[PDB]
Amino acid sequence: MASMTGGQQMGRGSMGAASAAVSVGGYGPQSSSAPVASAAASRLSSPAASSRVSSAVSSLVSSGPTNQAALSNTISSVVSQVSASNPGLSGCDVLVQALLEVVSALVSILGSSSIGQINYGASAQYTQMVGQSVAQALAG
Amino acid sequence: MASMTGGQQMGRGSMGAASAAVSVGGYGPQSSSAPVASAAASRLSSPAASSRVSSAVSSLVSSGPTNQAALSNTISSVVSQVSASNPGLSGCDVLVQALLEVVSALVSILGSSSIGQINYGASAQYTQMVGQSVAQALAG
Repeated sequence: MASMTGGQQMGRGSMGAASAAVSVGGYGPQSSSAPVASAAASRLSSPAASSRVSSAVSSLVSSGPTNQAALSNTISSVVSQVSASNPGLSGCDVLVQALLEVVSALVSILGSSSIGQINYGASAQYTQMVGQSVAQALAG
Repeated sequence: MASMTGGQQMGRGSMGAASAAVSVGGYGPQSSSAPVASAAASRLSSPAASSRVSSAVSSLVSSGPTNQAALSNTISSVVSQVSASNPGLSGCDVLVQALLEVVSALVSILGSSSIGQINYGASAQYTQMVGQSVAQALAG
């Protein structure tokens, strides 16, 4: 991929373009928040997260994989319990864990489910469904 | 103090926990549990987010709705561009927007796709797929 860097002021490259290094330091330069998502993935791999993923499967499957009401139920329940395990973590960390855990549950549905014709235009509508579940769930 | 009238107990030693309290300049005034997800949903409803959702559809559909490589591509690309629009937002806000936007894309796939037999046991495996895409994508 090779990320892009600014013409001047920091943003030094890496790998190659240097036969030998004659500088001493610790942590290299940064641009995007990587370790945040990395940490979320690590605790996402925890046994607690995996169990919640399974529960997300049963909820969506029984109520309706593509139902507004069913999706709202899954987001609300998962966010609550994920907070219960992680009181030490900041409020933002709670939101991260709930959201990506919902992503994993949906992946499980796709693998078990069959893919037909993609209704590309309505993709925005389903986006509204997810945004709706967040607002209603945390609104009250 | 839930020491009594409750089978579960707490004593980790995390200086207690915050729940329903009023203070100014000390314990971080103005909490943010609900409104965090609410704000993420609001900007998720932005035209920029909807367009990215559509792009997520094409990526997963063409490469493979249930492919490890395809999922990694979607997460990496979306996270990058979502940061590009939102430089003003904190690093955590960037992660939130990318993650739930992936959730919405998956919902679009489910609505267009057909549901067969749910392989409940492998749900944990698909959870590993998502965690993997995060680690690799931001690890560089």
